[PDB]
Amino acid sequence: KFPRVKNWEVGSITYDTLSAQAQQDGPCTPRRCLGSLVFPEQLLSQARDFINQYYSSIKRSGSQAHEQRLQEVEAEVAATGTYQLRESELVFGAKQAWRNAPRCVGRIQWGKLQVFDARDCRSAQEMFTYICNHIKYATNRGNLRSAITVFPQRCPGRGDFRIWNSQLVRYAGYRQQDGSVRGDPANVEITELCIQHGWTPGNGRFDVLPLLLQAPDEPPELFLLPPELVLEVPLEHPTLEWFAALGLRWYALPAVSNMLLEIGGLEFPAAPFSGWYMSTEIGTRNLCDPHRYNILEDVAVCMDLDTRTTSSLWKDKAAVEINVAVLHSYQLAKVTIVDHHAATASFMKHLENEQKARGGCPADWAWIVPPISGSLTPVFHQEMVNYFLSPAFRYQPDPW
Amino acid sequence: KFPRVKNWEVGSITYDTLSAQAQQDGPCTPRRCLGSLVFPEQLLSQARDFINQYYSSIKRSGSQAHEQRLQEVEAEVAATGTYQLRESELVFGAKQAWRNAPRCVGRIQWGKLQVFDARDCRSAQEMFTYICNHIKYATNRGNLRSAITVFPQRCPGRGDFRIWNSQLVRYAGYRQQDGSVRGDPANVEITELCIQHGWTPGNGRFDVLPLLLQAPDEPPELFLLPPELVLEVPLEHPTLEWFAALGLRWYALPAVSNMLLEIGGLEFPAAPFSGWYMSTEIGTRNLCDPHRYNILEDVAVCMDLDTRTTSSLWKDKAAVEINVAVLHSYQLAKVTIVDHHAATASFMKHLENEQKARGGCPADWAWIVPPISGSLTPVFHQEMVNYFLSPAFRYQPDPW
Ligand code: HEM
Ligand code: HEM
Ligand SMILES: O=[N+]([O-])c1cccc2c(Br)n[nH]c12
Ligand SMILES: O=[N+]([O-])c1cccc2c(Br)n[nH]c12
Ligand SMILES: O=[N+]([O-])c1cccc2c(Br)n[nH]c12
Ligand SMILES: O=[N+]([O-])c1cccc2c(Br)n[nH]c12
Ligand SMILES: [Zn+2]
Repeated sequence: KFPRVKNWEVGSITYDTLSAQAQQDGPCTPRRCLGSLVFPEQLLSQARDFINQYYSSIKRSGSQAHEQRLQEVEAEVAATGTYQLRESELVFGAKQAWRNAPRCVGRIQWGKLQVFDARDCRSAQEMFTYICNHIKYATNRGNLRSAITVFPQRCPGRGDFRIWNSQLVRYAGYRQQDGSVRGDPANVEITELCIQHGWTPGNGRFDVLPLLLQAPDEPPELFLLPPELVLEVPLEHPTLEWFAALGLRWYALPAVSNMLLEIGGLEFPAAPFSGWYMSTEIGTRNLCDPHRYNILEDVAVCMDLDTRTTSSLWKDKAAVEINVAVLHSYQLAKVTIVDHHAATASFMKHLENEQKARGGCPADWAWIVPPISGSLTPVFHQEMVNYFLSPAFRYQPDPW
Repeated sequence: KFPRVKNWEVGSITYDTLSAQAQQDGPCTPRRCLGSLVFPEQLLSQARDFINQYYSSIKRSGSQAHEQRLQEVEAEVAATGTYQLRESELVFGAKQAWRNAPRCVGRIQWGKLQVFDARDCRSAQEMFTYICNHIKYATNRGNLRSAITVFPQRCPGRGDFRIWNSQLVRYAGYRQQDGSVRGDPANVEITELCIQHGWTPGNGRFDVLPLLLQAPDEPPELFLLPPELVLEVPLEHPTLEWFAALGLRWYALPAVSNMLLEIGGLEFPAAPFSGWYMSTEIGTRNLCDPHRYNILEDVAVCMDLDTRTTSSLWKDKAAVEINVAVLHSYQLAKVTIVDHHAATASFMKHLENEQKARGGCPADWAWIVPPISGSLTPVFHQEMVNYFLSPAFRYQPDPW
């Protein structure tokens, strides 16, 4: 049967015919739903499917060129137990992987992704070079450009390339004596691993961490990111004069570097990607999450709000302002940034496009709906279907 | 094995063993997840499980009385195709149904539920008297008390007892010539059905609709709830003087009446229930949903906010204040009301209790997390498992 997807605001109805064609299986079963949980012959089966997707995307499916490519991949697998992608295929696969990310609300821009082929990378030093170049091209002095740099794939009889850091730009997390944490509590483990590997730690709340680059069958090397590459934005509020004084700030480039890029059976343990930040991710998750900076109560007290009772909605009021500050500070600094209203509205446009294009779109409601003002966005009143498609980006265990 | 549930704020882990006893299947499959979607041999099986549950609750499982009750239910079903519930079982079952509602965030009160057995009702006029006494009891002049009135179960040889209204108290929605709607847009269908059945409509924004009660195999009859029975609250803001002048208001008693009560294979098409309001439902959903009262833009303008650009976060700001107005207003009028922070905090408590009690708890993440400031609440960072347990409340097709 075809899942009926309804929008409860407008009453519109569509059918997801793309979900049937979904390969791998998820954690859900007819018995119980786990959708809220954060976490040889086979290879050939996936590769044949990917090649088909590619030739189908250039309207040449069933061609002699299509068959030649299919037979070529099989032969490679028989003689090596693996195979290699053509540039045009990688570029296509990278874009598809993003297009398929169920939790990403910025997919309307999936086709404009710039793919940098770094499969010829020889070492960590060269890896660091690729990363720096990526950061320069992506940051572009404020006018951000979405991009991904694909490093050499996972090959039999050797270790793979890996970026130990969860993101290319992260803030240190120094575990304090009294039990607290100076800086970002989410970066504690990686911060200590940087220290043990020979990094001289600071003592600020926003210290940019070094990159722990790992090459095949080799221990990770520390690499310091030149401050001139790491563009940052000082936070301030349009009417709250004292806000600037809080010394808060955040980086311009959101770059995930710990996810695995899977294309046609092939695995690329290292392939950092980046686009641009959605305000709420900085103002609501990063700055207000309890297990993170937790600056909510501090700002509320400074705003002179009644923090004694929950009924005053001081938390809600303080959060909104922190988010307004992020948006304000980024526009003033002329760094790309999009509020949750514009992001969700565009995603609704993406659904409509994907419905015409593929007859559906894998989406994860819990992730598409922003962490604040949920029902104020169109995506809240829009039913969604979550499923795994390939090519795709996947989570992977830490290299340590 | 059993599902591993995790809280990302604290880091705690648990295993939902209760899910493994799900008496029915859901919409999700390993291929895809549909969690965000809003919508004789079998009889004996469900009935027996229910009776087993009841005897386990009063620590008399396996006793003679237990074995006799089972033979009795089996005998009645063999002779009539159905069976009669003992008063004590009805009370127990009703509580389990609320206890099993995956979408209810106020289930910590499932134990304190008043049950009105009305299985001896014979007419629409008698159905009306029951409901009025229900309202008078639940409202309790402001200090609301949870309640549920159970009407005659579904019989094989006759129609069902139904309550056409989705709630015992709702505001009329009048379609205007200019395409607009005066009143609650969500109530247009039931509003027109009352008119079609002999009721002369009003012309206000908050007209309390008449009850459309239906007796077995008979056309529905109109019934007007005496004004003195419907406790309403005028909406005003603590500092925004102009808010009160908007003439906004909302009823005190939220009583779902269009759902079916399922107990031991027995169906109760009519069994209205009620508790008290969670501010967000009124302040965010009823008043701010684009397809509802849609007061947001007007409130923002009065707030002297800049609605020309989304980044100003005028939508979020106006929403927070509207929600503050609801809370302030109910407290002023001394009508029971709970904010999303106090509610979510009590739900986490309910989880801990259910873990020790039954070893788990069915929950729908999308419904538990409030429509605003989602991540500011504890339930957001709490993973959940959704499954169907019985006794339970289920959706059913409209009587017309
Ligand atoms: C155009 C700018 C973009 C915006 C505004 C955007 C926004 C978001 C948001 C709000 C989330 C959910 C929260 C989170 O997971 O941290 C997310 C997740 C995700 N996005 Fe996008 N994104 C953008 C570009 C990209 C690009 C270029 C890719 C891939 C090539 C991508 C891949 C993903 C993936 C894989 C996730 C889930 C992994 C994770 O938890 O971090 N995004 N994005
Ligand atoms: C004590 C006060 C209560 C509060 C604060 C509360 C709050 C909520 C909220 C916020 C929802 C989600 C909104 C919605 O689905 O419309 C909900 C849903 C639900 N509640 Fe509760 N609730 C309360 C009492 C009750 C009682 C007394 C029962 C049953 C005896 C109950 C049964 C349900 C059910 C079945 C749902 C799903 C409703 C639906 O289908 O829309 N609730 N509740
Ligand atoms: O903006 N965001 O919230 C966000 C979250 C997670 C990943 C990315 C990327 Br890549 N660009 N922006 C992101
Ligand atoms: O998923 N949805 O389409 C959807 C629409 C309207 C309300 C809700 C709630 Br509450 N959870 N999910 C919803
Ligand atoms: O308080 N609420 O938001 C709410 C929503 C939906 C149903 C009920 C009942 Br029954 N009591 N309170 C409710
Ligand atoms: O923590 N959680 O259980 C959880 C469930 C569903 C979505 C999210 C997001 Br986005 N952050 N945390 C989540
Ligand atoms: Zn599911």
